[PDB]
Amino acid sequence: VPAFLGNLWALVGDPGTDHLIRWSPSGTSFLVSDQSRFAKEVLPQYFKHSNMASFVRQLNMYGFRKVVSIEDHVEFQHPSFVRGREQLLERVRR
Amino acid sequence: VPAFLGNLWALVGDPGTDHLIRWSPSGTSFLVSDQSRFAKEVLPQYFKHSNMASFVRQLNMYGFRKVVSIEDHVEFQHPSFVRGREQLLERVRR
Amino acid sequence: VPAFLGNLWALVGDPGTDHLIRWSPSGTSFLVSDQSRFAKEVLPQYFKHSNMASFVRQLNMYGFRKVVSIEDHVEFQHPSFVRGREQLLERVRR
Amino acid sequence: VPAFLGNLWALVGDPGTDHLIRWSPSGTSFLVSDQSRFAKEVLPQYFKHSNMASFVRQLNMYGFRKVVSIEDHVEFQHPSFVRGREQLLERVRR
Ligand code: NA
Ligand code: NA
Ligand code: NA
Ligand code: NA
Ligand code: NA
Ligand code: NA
Ligand code: NA
Ligand code: NA
Repeated sequence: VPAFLGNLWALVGDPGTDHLIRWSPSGTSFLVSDQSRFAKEVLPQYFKHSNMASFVRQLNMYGFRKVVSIEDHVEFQHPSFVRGREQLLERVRR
Repeated sequence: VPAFLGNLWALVGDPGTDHLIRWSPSGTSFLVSDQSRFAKEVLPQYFKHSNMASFVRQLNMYGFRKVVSIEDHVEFQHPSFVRGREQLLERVRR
Repeated sequence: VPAFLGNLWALVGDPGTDHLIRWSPSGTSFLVSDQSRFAKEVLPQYFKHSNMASFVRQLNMYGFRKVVSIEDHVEFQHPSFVRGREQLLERVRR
Repeated sequence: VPAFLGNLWALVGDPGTDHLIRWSPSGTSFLVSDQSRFAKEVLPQYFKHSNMASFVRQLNMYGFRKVVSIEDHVEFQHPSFVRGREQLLERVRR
């Protein structure tokens, strides 16, 4: 598992960051609920920058997508990034 | 499980429809690979009409979302609609 | 996926065999609820023998285990044989 | 979620206890790798007693089963106790 993904897995699932980034209820996507606080408070700790565009570009490079309504709270999804599915994470690729 | 969801589960999971509507590799979302052909050919088999707008409105009413690139086919997701998670399907609500 | 496992996956999940072999409610194990009928009616169709000991030996060769009470209905489990987890099935090995 | 199950979920999932109690690779069962040391060392941390018999009786009362070879460590399973399946845990009942 690439370091970025291992750090992302830990970060999403950590209860100490859930006020800003957390799994969805079923774990098949994850939410960043306050992008500005996330980029200033959380991204420094785990990725040593504060640039939300940069983090998003790295998600894009691993194939993550965005979840939006059919008709701030941003929601990301990757088919192989699912809470608890540790072995499935090995299928995320650049 | 409301009949809409049971029908949708069967439609998505049916190998015979996978050329037009299928689970994602991990089963946490589903893909419609061509909306016009899907509505004409496969929608009636399971839903007995051919109106894509009606179908998508129902998805919206059950809380489905779309999955789009971070930056014709469509991908839909619901936290409680996951391949194999039959009991979880009981949590999808209007 | 080895043919035996592909056939086993299809067999367990098939609604037309659920009266004799079926997934548990959450799909993390599966049950054979009438071993004699299963071996006489189901195993011929899918594995061209009627020998429950043989089928069990093949499960044992792929690392399947039995689920029993802490203190007929036989229940089998393999960590990588889970309803809906199609990609995980690729990790079952002899 | 009853306190027993919340404590068990935390105990199993804690990396700091994985040398004695851990999820299986796929998370559909959990393993206790040495019962005597587990009861003396790690059980009190999460349950505040050191009585393996009491703990196993509680597992039985919540419907947990053992996973054994088809033919000292122990492996326990419950259809509704699955790594990452937080909502499913609400289905475990006394
Ligand atoms: Na978190
Ligand atoms: Na999981
Ligand atoms: Na299909
Ligand atoms: Na599943
Ligand atoms: Na079946
Ligand atoms: Na699944
Ligand atoms: Na642990
Ligand atoms: Na999960």
